[PDB]
Amino acid sequence: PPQLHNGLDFSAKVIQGSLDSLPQEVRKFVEGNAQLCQPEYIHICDGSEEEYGRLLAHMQEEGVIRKLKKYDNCWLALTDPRDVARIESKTVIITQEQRDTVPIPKSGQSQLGRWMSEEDFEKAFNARFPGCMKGRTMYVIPFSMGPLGSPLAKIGIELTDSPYVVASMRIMTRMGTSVLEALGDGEFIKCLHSVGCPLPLKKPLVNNWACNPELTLIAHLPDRREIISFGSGYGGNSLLGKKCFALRIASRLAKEEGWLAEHMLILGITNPEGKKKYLAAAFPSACGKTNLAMMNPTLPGWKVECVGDDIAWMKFDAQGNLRAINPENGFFGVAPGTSVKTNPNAIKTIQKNTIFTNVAETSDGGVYWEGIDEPLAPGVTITSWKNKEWRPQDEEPCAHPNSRFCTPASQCPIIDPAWESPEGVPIEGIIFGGRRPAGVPLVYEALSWQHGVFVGAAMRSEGGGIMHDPFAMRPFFGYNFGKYLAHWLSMAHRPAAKLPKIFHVNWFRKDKNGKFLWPGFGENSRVLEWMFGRIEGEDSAKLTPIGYVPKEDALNLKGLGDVNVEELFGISKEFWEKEVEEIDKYLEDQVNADLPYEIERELRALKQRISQM
Ligand SMILES: Nc1nc2c(ncn2[C@@H]2O[C@H](COP(=O)(O)OP(=O)(O)OP(=O)(O)O)[C@@H](O)[C@H]2O)c(=O)[nH]1
Ligand SMILES: O=C(O)C(=O)CS(=O)(=O)O
Ligand SMILES: [Mn+2]
Ligand SMILES: [Mn+2]
Ligand code: NA
Repeated sequence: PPQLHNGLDFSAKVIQGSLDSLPQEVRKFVEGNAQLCQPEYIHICDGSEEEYGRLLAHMQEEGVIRKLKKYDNCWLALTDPRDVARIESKTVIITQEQRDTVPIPKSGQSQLGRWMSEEDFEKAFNARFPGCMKGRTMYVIPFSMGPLGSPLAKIGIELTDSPYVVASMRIMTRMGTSVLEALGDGEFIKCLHSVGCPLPLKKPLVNNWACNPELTLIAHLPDRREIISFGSGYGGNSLLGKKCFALRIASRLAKEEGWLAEHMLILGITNPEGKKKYLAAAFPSACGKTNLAMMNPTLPGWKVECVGDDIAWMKFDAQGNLRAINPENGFFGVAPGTSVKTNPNAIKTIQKNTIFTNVAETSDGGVYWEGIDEPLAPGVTITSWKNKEWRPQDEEPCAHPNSRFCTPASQCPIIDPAWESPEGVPIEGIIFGGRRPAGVPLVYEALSWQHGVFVGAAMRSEGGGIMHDPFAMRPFFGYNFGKYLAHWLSMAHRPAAKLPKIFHVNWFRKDKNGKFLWPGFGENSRVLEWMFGRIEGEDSAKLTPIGYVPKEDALNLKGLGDVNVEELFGISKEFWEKEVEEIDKYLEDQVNADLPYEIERELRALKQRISQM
């Protein structure tokens, strides 16, 4: 016998599946962490519908989720108000050298990542994980990021003590036995998560939502291929496939292996002639990726189909096409502001088999939030996400501003037919953008690849003041941002690369009274039409210091005669002088010695073009 007692064999505690079925290295990961965390039960997830039903029943019976009786198999979770978002301040990457993770900021305060030494992390880990799952179930989630068996896909194993995480990972990833079978004895990303509330509880449970805010820590150890997250049950902190794996770990793998992992939606757009192109777009959180990805275009004869709304993995193929896959299996979308007006296709997707977090509940068992733009019958009342009765005049919102739906992608009425194609879809344009209330026009086109990478690098967006969010990746870089820029720039030297056209948009320009100048949403189809024609080489552009913009009369504005074209499309020398001044200060402070020469040159070129105004 291979042990003197019972070794580290946790077979007696298995209530779903079999440890003997697991690949050897998967079993080692499970049993080592069972020894450390001391769960009462081990559940090896199979991904089946039967399992899912029982899981939802268990949570319902425990009071963790409530059934939304108005819809088909939809559910509501309300969280502790201390645990409502992905939390940057508690998110770290561990490497031997700090500079490999983040450039060293001249000011002593980096905006581009948060490094922790190996030594500090081991102390943090030992103060958190030993015994952390006592009295709970450790679920073993075998999951694939990307279509099962795609050459671009990567497998992880997430251990969690949260059945909410299991349910949500079933929606947001491909998970279950088929993944273990595809994995065999291959490599996998090791993902460990605990809510950090072992039984018996040391502190009061709030809203039946286990979390440990004081000890919350979301850590990434790329040199060990591990993600280790403690204390939050929410979104990007707990669903470890999404941001932690498919952006932070994957972006570093991508840099080493020649591909890209990005905070980008992917859509397919077809014109009235039946010609189709795929585009990717990087906008920061809260800047409308999900609305664009699922757009219902207002222009007649156009169609938009959704490949993904949040994450893109992209790699040049043998023919030079930049191919993109969506590594996710669902949409984890912001609920407030979602309406028939702003996202009709989301409304259709989320009425069955969807989990809602921190939205309001109507007395007939439906969902509600700010911006839903659907009146309720007189007499129908609303319970806020704080589990209190609520009325529209109340000071606070009925839904948390970061409340979410979690919905299967296959349910989207406009899901693209190649959304699971293993080879990915060929990207012909990349769009950058965010919230700029002044100075930045509706749409411009970069002059070259290098200018385009600079445009991504210089991105800024209003969220508690205008802040830099390069490539929409500020919270997500897996490694030094200067080296990420060098990696993007290097794509130009790939022989026979078919480099996408790069554009920058601004849906959010305001006039002097604070009013949006552009109606947006489905009307953004008019901007996509312009991009499409530009990729086709149409002579529809005017050169400006910032890049190309639409010629007068180039955009279809039929139906929008009240648009202030002068102000929306205006470029001010003084605004742009200040903009280059600010970008210079930011790059010098935050990137400094790690800034590639080509980014410095593009900054100088932009400065020089502005000088000629
Ligand atoms: N004015 C205007 N607002 C828009 C447009 N598109 C989206 N929005 C606003 O963008 C917000 C919704 O975007 P989110 O779903 O939070 O953004 P996201 O990029 O999907 O964010 P994550 O899922 O967190 O990555 C709401 O405030 C919308 O009103 C548009 O065309 N015009
Ligand atoms: O913050 C984002 O960009 C999100 O998509 C939500 S979360 O997955 O980070 O929670
Ligand atoms: Mn989104
Ligand atoms: Mn996102
Ligand atoms: Na709750």
